[PDB]
Amino acid sequence: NWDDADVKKRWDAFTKFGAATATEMTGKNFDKWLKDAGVLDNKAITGTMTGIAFSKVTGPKKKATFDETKKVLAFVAEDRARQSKKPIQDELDAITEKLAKLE
Repeated sequence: NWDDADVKKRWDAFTKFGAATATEMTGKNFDKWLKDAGVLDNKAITGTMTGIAFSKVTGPKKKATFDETKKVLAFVAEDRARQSKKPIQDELDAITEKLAKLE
């Protein structure tokens, strides 16, 4: 459960410390964070937005850091949010709000 403040804490940490290779999570593990959350299903969602997101944010298969992470989360949220509603922030708040109770 990423708390309101905790979300900022865990995100911010990446920039403050520069946690590239310091508790790094493989692309598989980050992909897990996405698919298990229900945001990036990779089932009905586009391959365009999702694939290019990873290809842009991380590059290799290992991981990245804060900026790259906020990029991809935005791209994934934007995927379906922007099609119907358009504002990406709406679905990000939704994601954050969903996973708040979705453990």
